Amino acid sequence: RQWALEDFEIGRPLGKGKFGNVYLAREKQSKFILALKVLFKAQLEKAGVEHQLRREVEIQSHLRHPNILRLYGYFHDATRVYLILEYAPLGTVYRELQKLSKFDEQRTATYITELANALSYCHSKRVIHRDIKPENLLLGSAGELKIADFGWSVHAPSSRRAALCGTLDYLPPEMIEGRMHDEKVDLWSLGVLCYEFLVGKPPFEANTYQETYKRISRVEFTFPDFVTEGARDLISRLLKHNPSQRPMLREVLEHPWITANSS
Ligand SMILES: COc1cccc(-c2nc(Nc3cc(C)[nH]n3)cc3ccccc23)c1
Repeated sequence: RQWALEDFEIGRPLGKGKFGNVYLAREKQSKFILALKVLFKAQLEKAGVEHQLRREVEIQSHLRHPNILRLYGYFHDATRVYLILEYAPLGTVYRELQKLSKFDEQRTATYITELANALSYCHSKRVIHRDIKPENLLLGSAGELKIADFGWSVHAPSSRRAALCGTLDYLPPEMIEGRMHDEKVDLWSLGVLCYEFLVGKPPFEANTYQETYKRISRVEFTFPDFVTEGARDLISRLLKHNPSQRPMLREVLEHPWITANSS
């Protein structure tokens, strides 16, 4: 548990990142393929994120779950902080949803099954409010999703203003109104995601901050024609204004639309 740049061979960049890029790395000893996040100190320094990184890391360290991108560890140098991450060979769900436009019920219901497991285990570890939008989602080699919502792992560079609203569309009423909140915020995310997987855009898109504030606080959304009865049933239950009328994660996994559709 005391790593350095030299335990690792360095391959190509997997992609342009936010405070640095991700690279293919290979542990010299095991010959194990890995991803390496490069986080430049000068850029964390400015942005004002230095201690936020520190926070996220010391937490992500103690989280082991098939649907969470493992952090194996990290280390720094003169100029860079290095995150040693699991490698998810396939893209982000975001890239997939861009070629496809939308997923079918089987895939969507599987995605939701895995986020529920990752989420219930998160809640069991006292960890809540997980940023599960599609660009925070990687695909492993079996097509299985991995939540990558820390260290800017798979964040594309952005304007800082572009990042501010990174997650507005995924925020529950109790968070955009500034009231206090509990684990139930993840159940609302799940509902957004489910709607986004089926239709190709999250339910509350709008132009202005204010218009998006309105649509979220008073839960104004509609389903297109094709969204089937069971899916509307599920989404509808998850997108309830009152936090405590949202299902337990358990009843999400037992919902008959999920069981009809996953694996
Ligand atoms: C902006 O989207 C980004 C940013 C950085 C890397 C990728 C990316 N990542 C991975 N896998 C990864 C990445 C990590 C930290 N573990 N496993 C695979 C890809 C494949 C095609 C294009 C892009 C990929 C995307």
